[PDB]
Amino acid sequence: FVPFEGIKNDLKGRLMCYKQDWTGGFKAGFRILAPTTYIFFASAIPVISFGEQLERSTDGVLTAVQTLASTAICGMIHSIIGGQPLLILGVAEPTVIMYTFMFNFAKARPELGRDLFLAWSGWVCVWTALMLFVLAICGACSIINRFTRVAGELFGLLIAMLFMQQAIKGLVDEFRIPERENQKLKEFLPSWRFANGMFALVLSFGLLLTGLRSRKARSWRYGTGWLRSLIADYGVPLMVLVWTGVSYIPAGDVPKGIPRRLFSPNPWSPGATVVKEMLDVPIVYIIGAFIPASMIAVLYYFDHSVASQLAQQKEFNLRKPSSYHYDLLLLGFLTLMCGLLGVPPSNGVIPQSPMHTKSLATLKYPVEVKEQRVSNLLQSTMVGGCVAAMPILKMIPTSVLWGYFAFMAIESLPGNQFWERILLLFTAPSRRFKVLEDYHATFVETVPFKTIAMFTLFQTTYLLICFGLTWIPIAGVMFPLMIMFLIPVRQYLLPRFFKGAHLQDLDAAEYEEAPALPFNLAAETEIGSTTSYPGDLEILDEVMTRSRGEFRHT
Amino acid sequence: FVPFEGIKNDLKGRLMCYKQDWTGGFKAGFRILAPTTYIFFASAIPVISFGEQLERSTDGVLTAVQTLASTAICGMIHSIIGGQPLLILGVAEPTVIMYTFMFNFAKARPELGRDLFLAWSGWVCVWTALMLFVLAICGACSIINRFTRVAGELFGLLIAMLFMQQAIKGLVDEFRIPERENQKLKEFLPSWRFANGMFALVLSFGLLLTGLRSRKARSWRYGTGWLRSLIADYGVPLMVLVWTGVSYIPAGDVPKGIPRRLFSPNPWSPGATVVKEMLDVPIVYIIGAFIPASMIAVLYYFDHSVASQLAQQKEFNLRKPSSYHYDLLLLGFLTLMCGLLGVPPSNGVIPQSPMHTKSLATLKYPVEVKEQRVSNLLQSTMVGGCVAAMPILKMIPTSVLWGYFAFMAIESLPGNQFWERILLLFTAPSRRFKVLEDYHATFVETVPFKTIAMFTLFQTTYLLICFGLTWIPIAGVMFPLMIMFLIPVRQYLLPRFFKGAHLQDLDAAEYEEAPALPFNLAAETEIGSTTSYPGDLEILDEVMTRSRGEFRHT
Repeated sequence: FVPFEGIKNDLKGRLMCYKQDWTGGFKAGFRILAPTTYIFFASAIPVISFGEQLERSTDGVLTAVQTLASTAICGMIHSIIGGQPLLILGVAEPTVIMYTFMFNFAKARPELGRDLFLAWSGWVCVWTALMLFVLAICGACSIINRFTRVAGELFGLLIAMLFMQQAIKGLVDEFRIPERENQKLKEFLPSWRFANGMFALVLSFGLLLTGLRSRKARSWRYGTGWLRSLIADYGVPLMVLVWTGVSYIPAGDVPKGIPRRLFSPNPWSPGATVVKEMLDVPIVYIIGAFIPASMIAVLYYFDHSVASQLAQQKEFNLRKPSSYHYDLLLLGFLTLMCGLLGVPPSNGVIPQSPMHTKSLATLKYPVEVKEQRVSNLLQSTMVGGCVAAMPILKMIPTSVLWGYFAFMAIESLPGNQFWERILLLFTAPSRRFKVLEDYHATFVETVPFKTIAMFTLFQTTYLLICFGLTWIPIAGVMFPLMIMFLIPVRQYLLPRFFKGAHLQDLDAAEYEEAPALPFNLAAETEIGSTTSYPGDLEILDEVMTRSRGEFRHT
Repeated sequence: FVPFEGIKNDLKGRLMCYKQDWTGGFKAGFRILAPTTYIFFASAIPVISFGEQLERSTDGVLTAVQTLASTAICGMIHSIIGGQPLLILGVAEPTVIMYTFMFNFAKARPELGRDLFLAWSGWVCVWTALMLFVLAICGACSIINRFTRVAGELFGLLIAMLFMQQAIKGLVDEFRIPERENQKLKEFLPSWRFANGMFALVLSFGLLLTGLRSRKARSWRYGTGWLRSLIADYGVPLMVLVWTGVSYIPAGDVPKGIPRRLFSPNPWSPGATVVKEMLDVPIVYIIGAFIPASMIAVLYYFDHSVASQLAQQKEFNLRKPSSYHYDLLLLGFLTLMCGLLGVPPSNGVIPQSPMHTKSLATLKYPVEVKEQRVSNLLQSTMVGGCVAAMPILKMIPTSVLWGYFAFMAIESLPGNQFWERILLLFTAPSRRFKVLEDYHATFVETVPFKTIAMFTLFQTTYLLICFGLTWIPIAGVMFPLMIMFLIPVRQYLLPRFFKGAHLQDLDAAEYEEAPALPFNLAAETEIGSTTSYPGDLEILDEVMTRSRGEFRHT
């Protein structure tokens, strides 16, 4: 923990491969565009959704323009002078939540008001930048190995709950009159409002289901290989386009605002730095900005490091070193810059960074990764240029973005062991052999069910407490502290209540999986020892055709 | 083919087990109610849907009241005096189509008009009854073994296409003003009409998807066994109830007719036999009724026999004889009675009869079937009593019935080999090993792909020709002739173009299935000999988690 040692080591390591980082990207030629486009589409749409969320939550002060600008600028700067170019930067949901809390606080205090919200946010960002500078200089990133699975999975599930909550919020509001819209317009009559709500439901559910189906296109037996890969890679943008086109079908027989589209304004229109107002903020609020700044700093310290770790998995066989400390220092600088510019800060995002690394990976028949700084720069520049295309983006209905919120919420589940343990907890005792009949985690076999249930119950109680805390108007800005507390809890308290190898299996740094077992071997296990024989109708369901009731002979 | 021999033999066989048929049903006690309720729900809902279809297609002359009455009366009479009580009778889609054609013909001729449509239908039914009497007496049912798989599967797919067409028709019409409704009502304004259409889409798709998911409840690892069985058995009615309740949520904030509900009237209201009008029909049209009567007779001769055969599969180990000839004679009598009463005739339906037989089956650990006349009588009586509950049924939105049409259309596919062969035809050559990786038909392995493709192409051309014929205003009443022609075609022409065992495998009276093969054994086959290796992204998709991009270790 010697000051500046980590930064110096990271700079020394990354300075011997800079020219190579650029030349290798240039040597790839036009073939570097496919990963670039894939990651650009993976990054832009969630940023636009977060921008719309902020527009609804900040009374129009912050919109998709600011989120896109922050993402683009931070990504380009990180690509040019950052340590780990594989890391993808963008505006994340926790930042949106914290800024919503800050806006709610500012609006209720006349001394600040809506006019000084951005200035107070800039002071908050200054404090956060100082905190990140201190953390990077003191080598606090040397203990990221303690960011274990429990905290990461709990945070992921919490963000999934927030995503689904926002989706429900938006769909409900689609049935209502917007707060800052002319109430006398024809589109806001009860009949047209009801029609807009139902159309929003249709579009959102179509987007969600079609994207979920498209995610597994490469396993299909239909079409060409290139078409299957294209669908599996770009189903989200493709489905967004398809459902926008669907939304435009009745355009001629309905008012202008049916269905509702993005509220974010076009910056090109004449109607449309905050350091000048930062001076007008009272000193008391400048000092008090330390409070949310610490929470934002904790959030960034966790998320940046976790995303970089995931992007730098040993299975990728990366030949270049890591830059955790210098990356955190640069994140502090970027947060300061974004706070001064009046845009929300950006940080490492998941699963965008590992997806980028995967897109840059090939198998030599054994993983080889094309690591360079060109793809990140190009995708950030495209995200920035999307601002110039705001008129085109404004054609997207908001219901599609709410459906995308639900899509991310559901897509956070698959690889999450906490979710799987919850499902096992709510699984019937007599049907756990079904769990053993497919791919399953190793702790299912190597740990008793009672210990798993107890661990899952503790984790679920913690998660629900944090989610409820998020609902408190002011104290809800403190949930990063609860997330951080899981480190010392796991390190000290859990070993008292849990026996070693059990914690190691339930809190393993590696995702361990086991193959499906035969029915005979699934009953000798303790967990599957209570198997129950199938009923007559259950048996007949499988041996008879549903179309005509024909007996199947095998 | 000696006249009356089949009828006498069937009566002799069924007269030695009549008292037993009744006593065994009584001895079952209250445990006979579960199959009765299951089959009653399987029968009533499609009948109501067909009634609504007729109401829209017959300008309100025929409704769900008539269909329910016909189903109930025919079922009770068949149960009491029929030969095979396992056979379930009801109004089917082909009858609806033929009656729609007849109504369209009658409306355009002033000599008949809408006032004599039911009388002309009664004369048609008289002709059909005479035709069925002749067929039963001449022993035409002795050649039902020639009703091979090709014709049955083609007919099933044709009915599925008609179901989906009706579903699309109803959903489109939900956006429009009904022909016979007051156009000045508030619910028929463009805004409320658009809202009704979107609400209909939501309800229909929800019903369809939820029912499809519920059909496989018994394989779940959640809930109790009884709850899983209840869902798997009654998902359709349960989902209908759930989505009706959903439809009633905004009742207080929308006009009366939002969403639209069943148009069929309540017979209890004061506003509400046709032999008197049968005399007023011109002799020329009485003679000309012979034309549609022959087609209806062909349809019934096919469907009754096929349904009875499916309900009397040898795997059920039924200990009582068959009554094909007497059943056809009784069907003729029932058709005459229904024509006189002014209701559409009922006939054997699929898969209701095999589902009933399955519901009456238990395994003795080996199938034993409780064959009796009580379940059919009770379910028919309940279908009849549903008429008295018309006010309750009128609460069902029509969008739910259109969704049910789509549900039946999709549920006709699973066990259909013609559909599977179509899918294989449109399958990519390099991805047939995927077909071989799961349960598959035996002809996939035992027949070359070229022969399968040629057979499927011929069958598809025939099916499309019949479907297009259904669209011709008058000549479309002739599609049963095309269905019948498949018997001599299969018997004489196909052997010229196909080599024996190939036809036997592709047109087998038994549903032969083969288990999944290992990848190594899936490539040595001719069909799977063009396997292509997976790509890098395809490989990485399976070994990396979607939530966080974590490498899976197995």
